[PDB]
Amino acid sequence: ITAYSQQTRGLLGCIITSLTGRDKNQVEGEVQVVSTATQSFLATCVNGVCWTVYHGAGSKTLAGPKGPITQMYTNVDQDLVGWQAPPGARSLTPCTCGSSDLYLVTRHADVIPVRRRGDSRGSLLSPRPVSYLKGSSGGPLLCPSGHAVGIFRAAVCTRGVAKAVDFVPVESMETTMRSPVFTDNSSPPAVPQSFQVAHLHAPTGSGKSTKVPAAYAAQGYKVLVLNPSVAATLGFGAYMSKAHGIDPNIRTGVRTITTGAPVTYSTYGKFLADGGCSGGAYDIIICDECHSTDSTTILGIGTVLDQAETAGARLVVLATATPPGSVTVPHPNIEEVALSNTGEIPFYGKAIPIEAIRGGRHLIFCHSKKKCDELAAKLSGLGINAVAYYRGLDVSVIPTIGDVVVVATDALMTGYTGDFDSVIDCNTCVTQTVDFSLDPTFTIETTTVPQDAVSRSQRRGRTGRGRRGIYRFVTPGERPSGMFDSSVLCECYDAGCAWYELTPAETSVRLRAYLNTPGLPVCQDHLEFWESVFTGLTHIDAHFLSQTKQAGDNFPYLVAYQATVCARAQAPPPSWDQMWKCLIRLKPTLHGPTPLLYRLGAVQNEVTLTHPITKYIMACMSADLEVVTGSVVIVGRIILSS
Amino acid sequence: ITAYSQQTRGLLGCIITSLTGRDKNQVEGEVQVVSTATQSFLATCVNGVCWTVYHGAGSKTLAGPKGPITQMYTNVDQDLVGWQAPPGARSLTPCTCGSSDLYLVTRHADVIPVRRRGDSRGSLLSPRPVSYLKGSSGGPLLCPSGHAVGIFRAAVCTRGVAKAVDFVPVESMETTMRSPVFTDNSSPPAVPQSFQVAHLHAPTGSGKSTKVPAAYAAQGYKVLVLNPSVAATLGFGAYMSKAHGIDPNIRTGVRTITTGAPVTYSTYGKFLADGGCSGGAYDIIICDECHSTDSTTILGIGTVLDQAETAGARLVVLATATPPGSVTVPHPNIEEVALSNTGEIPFYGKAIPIEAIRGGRHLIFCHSKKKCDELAAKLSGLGINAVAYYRGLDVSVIPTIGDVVVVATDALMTGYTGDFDSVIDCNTCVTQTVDFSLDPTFTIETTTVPQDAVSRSQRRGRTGRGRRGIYRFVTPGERPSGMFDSSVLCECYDAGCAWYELTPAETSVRLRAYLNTPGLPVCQDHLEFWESVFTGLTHIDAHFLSQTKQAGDNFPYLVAYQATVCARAQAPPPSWDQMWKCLIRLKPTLHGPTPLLYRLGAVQNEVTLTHPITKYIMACMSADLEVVTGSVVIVGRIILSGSGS
Ligand SMILES: Nc1cccc2cn[nH]c12
Repeated sequence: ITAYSQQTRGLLGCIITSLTGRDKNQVEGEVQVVSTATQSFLATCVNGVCWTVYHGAGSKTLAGPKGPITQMYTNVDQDLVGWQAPPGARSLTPCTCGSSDLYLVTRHADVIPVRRRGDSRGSLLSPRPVSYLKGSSGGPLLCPSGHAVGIFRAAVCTRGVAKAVDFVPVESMETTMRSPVFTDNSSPPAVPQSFQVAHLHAPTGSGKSTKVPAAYAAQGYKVLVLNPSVAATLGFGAYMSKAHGIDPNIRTGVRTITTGAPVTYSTYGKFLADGGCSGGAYDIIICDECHSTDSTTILGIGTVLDQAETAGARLVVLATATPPGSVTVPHPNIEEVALSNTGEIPFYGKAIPIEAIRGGRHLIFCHSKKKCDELAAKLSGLGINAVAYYRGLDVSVIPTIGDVVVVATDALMTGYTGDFDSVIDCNTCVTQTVDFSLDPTFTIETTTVPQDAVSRSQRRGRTGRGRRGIYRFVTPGERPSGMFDSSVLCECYDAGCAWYELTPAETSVRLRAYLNTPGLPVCQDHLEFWESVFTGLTHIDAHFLSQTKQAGDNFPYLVAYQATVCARAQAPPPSWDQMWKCLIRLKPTLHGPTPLLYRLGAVQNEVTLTHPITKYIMACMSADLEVVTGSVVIVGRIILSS
Repeated sequence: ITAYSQQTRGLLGCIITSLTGRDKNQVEGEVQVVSTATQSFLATCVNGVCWTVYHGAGSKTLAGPKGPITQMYTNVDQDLVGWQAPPGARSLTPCTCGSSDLYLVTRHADVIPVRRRGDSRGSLLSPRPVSYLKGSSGGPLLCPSGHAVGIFRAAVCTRGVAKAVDFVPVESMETTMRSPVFTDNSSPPAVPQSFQVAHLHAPTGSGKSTKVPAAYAAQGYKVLVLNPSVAATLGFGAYMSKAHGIDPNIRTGVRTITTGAPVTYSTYGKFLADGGCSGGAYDIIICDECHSTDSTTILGIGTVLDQAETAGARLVVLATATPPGSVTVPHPNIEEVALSNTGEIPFYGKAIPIEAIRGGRHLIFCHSKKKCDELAAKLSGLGINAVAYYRGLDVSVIPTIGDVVVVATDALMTGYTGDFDSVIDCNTCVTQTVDFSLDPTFTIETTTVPQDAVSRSQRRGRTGRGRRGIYRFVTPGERPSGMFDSSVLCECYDAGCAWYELTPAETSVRLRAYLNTPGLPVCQDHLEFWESVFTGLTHIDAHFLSQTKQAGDNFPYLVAYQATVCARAQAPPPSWDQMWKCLIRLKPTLHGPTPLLYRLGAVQNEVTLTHPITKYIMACMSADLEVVTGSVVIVGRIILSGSGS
């Protein structure tokens, strides 16, 4: 086997073709070079199906001869998507009597020898920089006779150097082919004789956590409904009294009510604080909004999946309206209008006409609190009754009745339950991302990114609830849904340690149950890595943890812990911004460089790497770390010949 | 002073406008958000001129109402370009009363306060990560009255955090509108009465290396001609004694001839090996190919400029056909044919048709050693006479002579002087960049990037010399000419230590003369930093140095030094790549983690950071480090407030 590449499109063609969805050029080759606006990667045809990775393609259509081809297969768990190959497209054929000598074809048309080590793994005969494999996701692993064994999806790394590859095996594709593309998940399942995890995909208004738990209780079962929102959990208790004549148990941090009833509503956080499942307590457990990828929900759901069976439950329902891989569809009640540039109010490069928001109750989503304060002011500058809401502020600042423009972050989503006449959406969110930067250890960085379909649908769903609404937007873009960053795993161990008195080992068991359960949001498996680093964080200063807990910023454990190390070396923190405010009083005694454990923000002080905890975390970085490497458009091909 | 942004084009419109060069949207506001295909940055209108940074725009045209607007001003040394603003567009105007409280407008419409600290520097009241400043190049620094003080060009960094900003002062924009828009430099300068540096920009064949120095020696001056290429240098000497009747002195490694004549032809390397200017010797030094950004040339030219006046010369001539900022333009003898996907031979995503290269003598430029060998091994399969040439092979592997298709890297253009029927250009090359990555120290990475105007020009220029030629290519366009990376500064210090017995302080004096001389290729001024690193690299093993020098690969001092530190700790090298072959002998005795000094490639072994030299280099990374932050197209704007703050 040998290979070379042929480019068939340039920038301009690729953008035009991506907008229209019409690709006229004939699909030749078996390995295609594909591209979205943000990324380029590979697609491989097998058994008449053009396959690639979910983390590159998302749920996007493939531009084709008669216009956009919508995906025939999507499996977020296998990181696999497929489109029916356009008429007259070659296919590699599956490899059955497989060799251990495989060849990986990259986007540079290189043919890299790989030695197979298991269903999904292969060692590179000669290790290479991970940068060299990027853009080759979705290309084939070939057995010696040129038949397909799988498609490449991730490199396995030691300190930035790829030594092994992870792939989606051909058999998994055949399983996905023989799976039903359409499955009915809209009705509540019947309670089985032995334990089952089941999925409920249904709009908000189906009664996922009002009607369906009502109905279960009527058949004699005890039901626990978990929700990420306090305001929503509290609110179910009133509604269920009015609407179904059940006064349920309510468990939040701010407020608990035990009536002895057969239905309990809890936060995930309060469920965690109470130590998880009581044996005997519940028959069914409904995990509502299980699309939610915040650390408390993930840890919470992970706890239910580890413990439920053994505490006597027979049914776990994983419930959401926006499951992984779902796409934003029209809402009959909601008119959608792109923002233009003619308007009095500037808003993320577009404009809001004052007429759109003068009078009425309206919600404008902003990515940051700084922008909420900004817009809430510029709107009082024009005589609108505006109010900012974000983490920290009390929800009471939002008037329950009367005109208002609420300028809010996603904190709104758990603080406040009401709806609005309209929603205006900046279409972006602030996210955290881990870089394995080895300078000295890892970095957690905050970025602004394009929203995904879950965020778009949750934001838009603040209007149109049983009455007509308007959704105005800055951009129609929408990144793939149902994935989250390894930094969310870090947060889970952080919270396990800071709040729920979980050991890292204990936290691993729960997260492992989450990862290994299909049909939930997905993430790189880095449990060992993160467990290993929290295990060495011993003897934290109780007093520092206390302040970082109460200040309520992110990574209270890792921050407090760095504080601890700095304070025991009478040394300053990475910097004097608010992150390290738990240390302001000790300032005048603190001198020299910072013994840096990791980077959670800008580091303005000089640093030393000689602290034994820094050396422990640096040793932790030698772990195997699996990293990944408008219509989708074919921009070239890789022609295959030994 | 407050600001907000307006987006006026998306991706599709932006590509269409960059190709047509026609933009009808009217130009509102003072501060435009502009884009190329690869980057995005700012551009600020002052006094009817729309200004931005050379490192962003290159010599590119701006899309305007009637079509592409050519640049009116191009000053590579100030990193400043300017297009005549369309009629009716708003401009800012200079600050009148000299405030020191400044405001930087970023591409995000943030306004950050800056304290003026010099003609072109100002410190950030709140130090910020450089990432937040990227793409704000070309933005204004405003005084409190909203008037223009300069444009932002770079951030001064300690360990990744911006603490100061560098800007092009509004004076330098007056200094620029107060001069002619066209200059000559097409003629050899007359010899002045006292020392002067002059530029000569003339086509190849002008006889810039043959005809002009003969003239100067006719007037009875001693002249030295420095060239990067040993082949070109022997070729000028051999050409002189024939078509000119002077047997010039020749100085090269392979061949040195002292005839006593008043013309001398040398490479920059032999000149450096000779200890530069031997006082009293020459009146005129011609520095040919002063566009070359190889380390030997930069160091030679720098030596000439530091030493020539004090050694009694009256004229230094900086000579090239492709000066910084120069655009490629059609050559009347050469027809340029875009390759397509149709052809028997796959070539960088495109294809070359056989008919196009079967008869005659042709040159195919490929980016690497391995692509040449593959493309030769293939072409000789199809049955053509194909030889590969690249660094480490003999110039004579080429025939003189028969039919031939030579498949070469850029090494060709120092090793070999002949030309061809057609040239096929992949239009990419290999470059080294440094990354201040703190993992633990710095990284020198090799990447394959798009060629620049100089490279296209010299590659094309191997066809159609006074006859006819065909130039075939994979891609149009160029990145800007006349800029080189900080890694090249590192190479000069390395070469100074390894080959030319220069201490780092001495190397700094030569490179400083080069940076400070205008009209030469430019680079970020990282002299103090690199000097510090090399000053700490003491007691190198002479045997390892001698092997890395002879093997001919890059950074032989940095490699030998890492090898030295490893051998002395009985530790393994970072990997067992070819780069570390001077340690192969010792492999069985070497154990444990490598004391890593810096990253020159993949590091596969475990690493320890406790070695004293590692810490010393880590400490050097606290130095102030200045980093930079189709038609150009306007894709948005930043509206500044009219009253109050
Ligand atoms: N589709 C996916 C994206 C990112 C990570 C993972 C892990 N399994 N599937 C994944």
